[PDB]
Amino acid sequence: VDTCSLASPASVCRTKHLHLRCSVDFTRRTLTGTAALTVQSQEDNLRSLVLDTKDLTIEKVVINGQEVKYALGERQSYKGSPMEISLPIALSKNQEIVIEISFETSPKSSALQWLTPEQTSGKEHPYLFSQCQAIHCRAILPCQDTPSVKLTYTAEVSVPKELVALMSAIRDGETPDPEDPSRKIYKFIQKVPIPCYLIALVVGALESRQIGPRTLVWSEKEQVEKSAYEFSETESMLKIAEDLGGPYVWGQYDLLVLPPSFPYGGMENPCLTFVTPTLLAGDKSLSNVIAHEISHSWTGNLVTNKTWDHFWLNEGHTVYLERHICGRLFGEKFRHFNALGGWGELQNSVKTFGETHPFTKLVVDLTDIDPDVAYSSVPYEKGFALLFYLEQLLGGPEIFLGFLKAYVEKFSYKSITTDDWKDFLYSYFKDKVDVLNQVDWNAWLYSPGLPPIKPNYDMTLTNACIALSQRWITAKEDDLNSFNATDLKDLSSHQLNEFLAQTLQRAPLPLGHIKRMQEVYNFNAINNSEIRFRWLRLCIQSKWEDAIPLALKMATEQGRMKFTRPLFKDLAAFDKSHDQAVRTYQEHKASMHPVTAMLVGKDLKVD
Ligand SMILES: COc1ccc(-c2nnn(CCN)n2)cc1
Ligand SMILES: [Yb+3]
Ligand SMILES: [Yb+3]
Ligand SMILES: [Zn+2]
Repeated sequence: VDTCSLASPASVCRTKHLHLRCSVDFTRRTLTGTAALTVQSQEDNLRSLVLDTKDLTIEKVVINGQEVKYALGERQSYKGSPMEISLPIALSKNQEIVIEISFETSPKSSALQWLTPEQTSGKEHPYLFSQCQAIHCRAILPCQDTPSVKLTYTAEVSVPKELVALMSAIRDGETPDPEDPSRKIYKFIQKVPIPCYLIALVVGALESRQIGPRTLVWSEKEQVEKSAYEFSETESMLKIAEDLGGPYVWGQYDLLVLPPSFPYGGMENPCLTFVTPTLLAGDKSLSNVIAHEISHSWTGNLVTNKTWDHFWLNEGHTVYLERHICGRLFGEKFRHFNALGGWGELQNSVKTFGETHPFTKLVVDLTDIDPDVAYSSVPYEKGFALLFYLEQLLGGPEIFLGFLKAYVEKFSYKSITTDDWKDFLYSYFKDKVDVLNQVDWNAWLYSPGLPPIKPNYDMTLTNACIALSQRWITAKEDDLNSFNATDLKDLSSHQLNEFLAQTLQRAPLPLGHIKRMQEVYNFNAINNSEIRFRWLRLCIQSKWEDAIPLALKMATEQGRMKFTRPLFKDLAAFDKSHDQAVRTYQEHKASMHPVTAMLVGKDLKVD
């Protein structure tokens, strides 16, 4: 049972295809059109079905060229409103029909962000982007909004002629709109069945540059050059991922670099990964996000979680594959460094929620929980830790990668649960069941807190980070003179980030220590978003008033939730900046991404 959906489940009926014909109106901030759903009955004598909707205006429902009766139920908070459709003729098992729904979105759709020209790089044209994961596809179009149903899709999108539309699909041409010469129609085809959270749309003043045989980078003109360089390793990563997961089935692998309010680091939209512009560090150091998004082309997009309670299947296996890609490119010591860093992020998430919090369980129960509120590093890192522990228990990376490839092959184009995964793990490792039976499954899968066992990690690249962090933590006023810019000479950007992560775990540090750190290391000059974020959190938690305008600027100039949420929270927790944090949120709220605005509001206790 998918407890996040109000629609008829997959056991009743299944959407096989969506044909979307829509028009984008920037003056009204609406998407208007028709969603033609090809539905297959799974039951005898089926006479009605229910779809998910959220803030949608429905004009009519057409089946067999005639209008049919439908009713929208009372709204169920974040789940939206169920839409019951009365079928004109009872359907037998396996019978298929086409249901054409004429709809319009609300300007406040939780799936969309409408940007004014002032919010874009070019300053001349507006911009629109979607973000359906987890349950926001229902805020764009009526659908069975559950990852347990997979469908193909075709779409025709009408937009003002000066703008470009892209979707999570293969581009199928453009023409002037035959109904309006001031507009263009962009066509799309997604021939591989996908869960509806993978439907995505962007409309804006977009330009492209080729960076690989199957990859274009898309962004506004101002970011194209920097993006092509930042993501130049994409093809090399795709070749490694194919070797690990089997064929890349999606055709194209394009990248879209969104405006700064994009709420996540990346979104694995098929054929067109969406990325935050905060990855544009200038040195490719944040490329693991591309490796992660590429990996989802197997773990998440091909093999999908049946319900959001099993989201760790998507994230845990993706982080596992991402870390193998980075390990192939940079070495096994680097894979262990990143894996150990991940354990640290898990420690942080567990400490933030509390060790008994239900959101720290690997398999969660999302009954009456908004998925956006439960979202965290837990499914990524606790999921990764489980797989890394199993890799060590089962004979190493080569052996465990054999399982990963077989798992992807077994469940391709399907939606599965934790029980399906565990059953297959036991089947594949039938000769190692004695070892598998030693795993504390109840603790790993269903208990809150840190996992019961911590994997073994090579420390080579981590040692220098820990040693420098410990020197600062144990330093007294008379030791401050010993620190110098030379302390960092042999540290990579990754190691500088880990040094800050280690130090931040012990924050606050004395104000004089943080002032000395700026004096000798000049961290204020670093633009790398990950390093800058950790440095500013360290400054604010250590009560440095000079950091207040820097932290407020980072929190608002970009909108990646990983950065924006903890920055606003740290600023609200610092007495000197509390009022400024609340006022800044109130002033920016109306122009923020709808999900980010909701979450920052909840974090700040501002309604
Ligand atoms: C289970 O609840 C949730 C809520 C939000 C998300 C989400 N949106 N974007 N991302 C990053 C790309 N996969 N994740 C996922 C799951
Ligand atoms: Yb074609
Ligand atoms: Yb001393
Ligand atoms: Zn992911």
